[PDB]
Amino acid sequence: SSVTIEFMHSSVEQERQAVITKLIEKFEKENPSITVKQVPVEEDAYNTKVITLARTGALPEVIEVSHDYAKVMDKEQLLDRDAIGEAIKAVGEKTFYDGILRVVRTEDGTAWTGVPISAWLSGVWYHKDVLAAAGIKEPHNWQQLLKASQMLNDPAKKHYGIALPTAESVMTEQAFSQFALSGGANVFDAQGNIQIDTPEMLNALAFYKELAKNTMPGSNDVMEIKDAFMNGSAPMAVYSTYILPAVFKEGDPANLGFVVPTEKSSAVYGMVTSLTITTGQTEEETKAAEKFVTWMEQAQNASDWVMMSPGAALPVNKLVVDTESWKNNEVIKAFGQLPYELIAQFPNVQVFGAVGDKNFTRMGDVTGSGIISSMVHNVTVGQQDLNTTLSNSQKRLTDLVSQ
Ligand SMILES: [Mg+2]
Ligand SMILES: [Mg+2]
Ligand SMILES: [Mg+2]
Repeated sequence: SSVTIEFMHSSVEQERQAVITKLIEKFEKENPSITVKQVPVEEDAYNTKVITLARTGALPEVIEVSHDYAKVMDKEQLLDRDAIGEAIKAVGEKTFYDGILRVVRTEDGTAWTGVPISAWLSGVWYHKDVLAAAGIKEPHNWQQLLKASQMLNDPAKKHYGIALPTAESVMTEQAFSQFALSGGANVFDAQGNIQIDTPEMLNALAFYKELAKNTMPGSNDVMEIKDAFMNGSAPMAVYSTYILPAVFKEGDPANLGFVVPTEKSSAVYGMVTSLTITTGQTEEETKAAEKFVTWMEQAQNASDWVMMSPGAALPVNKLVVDTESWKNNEVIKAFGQLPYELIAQFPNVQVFGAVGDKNFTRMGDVTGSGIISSMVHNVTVGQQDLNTTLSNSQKRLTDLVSQ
């Protein structure tokens, strides 16, 4: 037959639009019955475009979504869970690495919010030569990580042991999360209730405060973290995997190391990018949406999507590492075993709101308020009282979603 469907994505850069354009041409050649239209919309405009086209019923059939925004559309019942589950069933539930399907799970835990295609990770990076010269082995817990930051802290030379995020932004909530989660604390419990005033969270908030005693003074934003790790003022830094292209361009790839904040468990933060399928479409469009999403999970197709950001974007599909576009990539080859060590950390992906097989959509309102990040900002930058800040934050949190 014939049907035209739309693929909405966040690639406004002309370099990545050409990769997607080449992918659509290949898919259309192998499926002359289907036509795929590009809808490139930047990430700052993504939300306002989606809710507009949804109100008018003009939602694109396939949409690239992060796992946090996929919960927003699923909360509004804009996602076809049946078509998404059918696509994952076709690709194979075990074609994805361990720990990737769990984060994109729905609140009731019955289905998924999208078919994952990539993910970037965040953790504590370090210069191997600095730690190896000082006799500091790779930390295996909080205490060893905090000690290493204390030996490497030298405010007399404007040198700091670790670059730790402290600004009122989503990154600080991200950085604090892998310490809160490694300590066994989540914003939500198994029943979906918000509860952050707990001994496990207070312990992680106290350690983040202690680790913040070895960072740059003031409010540290994403740019200050990157510059501090790049210029040598901080041998350790909490950053996303996007530090890999920066190190490949202006640094030393063989000098980059990675440690996972560990205490009660091992916690690495990750944002999973998925190809979701929307509701309100004809049966011909839905089956064509399943076909394109499944076709995108093939070896060369998923690798072509992941390699639009070499090093930073990591393959959640197990078929990519065997593809030639990945194995001979200069950025991948430069970092040696680090991209695979990062891939091996997928089972340790822990994010706020994901409690077991359930990721609660209510975390979107928590992150959108900045309450967690402002709490860390007040405890570290403001030196405000630990317990009153935690309890007050829990009060606004309950006040937010009980209103
Ligand atoms: Mg600052
Ligand atoms: Mg390591
Ligand atoms: Mg339609």
